[PDB]
Amino acid sequence: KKTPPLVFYWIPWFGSAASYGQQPYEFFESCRQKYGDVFSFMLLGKIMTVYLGPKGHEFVFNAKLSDVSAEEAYKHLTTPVFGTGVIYDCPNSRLMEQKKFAKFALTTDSFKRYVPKIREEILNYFVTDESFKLKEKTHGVANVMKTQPEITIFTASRSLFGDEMRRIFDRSFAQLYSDLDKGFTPINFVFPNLPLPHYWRRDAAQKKISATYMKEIKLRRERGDIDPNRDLIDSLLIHSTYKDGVKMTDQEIANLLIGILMGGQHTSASTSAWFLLHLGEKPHLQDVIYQEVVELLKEKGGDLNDLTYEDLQKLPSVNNTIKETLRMHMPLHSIFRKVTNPLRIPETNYIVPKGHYVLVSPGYAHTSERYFDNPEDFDPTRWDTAAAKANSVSFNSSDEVDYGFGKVSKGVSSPYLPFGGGRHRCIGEQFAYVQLGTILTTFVYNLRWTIDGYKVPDPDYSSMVVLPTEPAEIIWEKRETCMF
Ligand code: HEM
Ligand SMILES: O[C@@](Cn1cnnn1)(c1ccc(F)cc1F)C(F)(F)c1ccc(-c2ccc(OCC(F)(F)F)cc2)cn1
Repeated sequence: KKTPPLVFYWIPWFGSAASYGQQPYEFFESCRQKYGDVFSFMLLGKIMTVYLGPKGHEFVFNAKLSDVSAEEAYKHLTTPVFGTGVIYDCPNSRLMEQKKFAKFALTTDSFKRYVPKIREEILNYFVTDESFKLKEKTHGVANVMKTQPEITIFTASRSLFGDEMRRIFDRSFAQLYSDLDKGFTPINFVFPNLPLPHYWRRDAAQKKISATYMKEIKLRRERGDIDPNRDLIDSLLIHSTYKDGVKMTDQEIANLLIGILMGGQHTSASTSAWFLLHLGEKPHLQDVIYQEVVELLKEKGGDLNDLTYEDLQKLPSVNNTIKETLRMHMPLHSIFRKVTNPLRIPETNYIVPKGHYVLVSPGYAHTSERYFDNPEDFDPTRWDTAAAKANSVSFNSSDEVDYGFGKVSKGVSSPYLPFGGGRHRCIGEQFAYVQLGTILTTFVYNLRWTIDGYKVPDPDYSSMVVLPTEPAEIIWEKRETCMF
């Protein structure tokens, strides 16, 4: 009957890019107050159709394969970074199965092993990195936009790839990852390939790192066994065959490893950076966690080195802090699909034309007064309440569906959806919690920190993930239990 209201703009190309780009949530809210929950806005020559709130979550996440395409929207963002033939550079059925393959490395039995490895890496960083140097220093300053991206790549690599990779992680591979990371930008939506050096370094890093992985894949296939059913490389060695019998090439497997690492490390880097800062602003929250962790280990007759995956299950303060950080700082502010066939928006007369892009934003709801009281207050204790819990469950469907990587909720109508929903749902949620939880406990047990200001930095929405604005540091002291 009707196409959704288009948000007025003056600049013929730019559209609403400036405002949407600077502050996505504010922009959405201004648009909502004028037009309602469903509106369109022009962006770099593309028409973005937004559906705010839980009903929007349903509309986009649970949209039919035949109606919208995620790979149409993401191809240019990721393919040049990860490599060809995986993730968005393949049909959806291939993606579904790749997710299934990777999930075999993301189970409890693996996690139980990952935890000490992830802690060890953190501890090594504490001793060797100039931010900490805990054997020499007693006070210090940590730029969390340096420490967290680095710790996250060390812990994730050690965990998912194993010790060998950790072993070869010298400064040469450091440059590559930096060269590749620098190529992982929203600029790829607009400029995926250019002949200025930055791209050259990126393409070259992709080839080099994937080759490295390929070598390790082949080497392990032949001889390797550090320990049983350890990791992601083990998993893909075994689980590399599609349902039609087609098998991933070792180059494709390598490329999938890059995707998984890059996504996981980024989302985790930002999340840990954010909860270090927010905890700095509110140091008493640190002491709560500390108290909980220390009592727990006292029960146990142990020290931090005794802290297990199972222990992480007994620490609600840790897991509430991560929830709250993902509420206030979802790493993805926007999630796109391309409209491939005219969508009718149920409970309306609107029709979304083919060629539009549909945009869903759980972050909006996360940070909206409509769903969360005092949304801009960082309070992990809200997750012990009914209201918050109610915001985490989907009213309409408690039934579950399997898209090919295991059963997920059919219902996505929850205001709080940090890990998305439906077909393209995250598979890294539990791993993220294991990694972030270990990071958080290892920090809190050894250190206490504050921030210089009275406020956490403003978020930067121009990055691949929502990162803290550039000056972002914590000032740390040692806790009586500091291991060094
Ligand atoms: C705080 C941590 C993380 C957050 C907040 C997060 C968030 C998300 C979100 C919102 C999506 C849905 C994207 C969409 O619909 O377009 C997603 C998908 C995904 N995430 Fe994550 N993620 C996190 C960590 C990880 C980790 C650690 C891994 C890997 C181990 C991972 C791998 C994936 C994969 C494979 C997808 C699926 C993409 C698709 O099917 O199209 N994520 N993640
Ligand atoms: O969804 C990602 C990120 N992710 C999710 N979980 N972990 N990582 C992703 C998915 C699967 C992967 F294997 C690797 C990935 F990194 C992704 F595909 F790249 C992804 C897609 C979209 C976005 C994104 C979406 C919207 C953005 O807005 C910036 C703009 F407004 F355009 F300026 C900026 C970034 C970021 N990463």
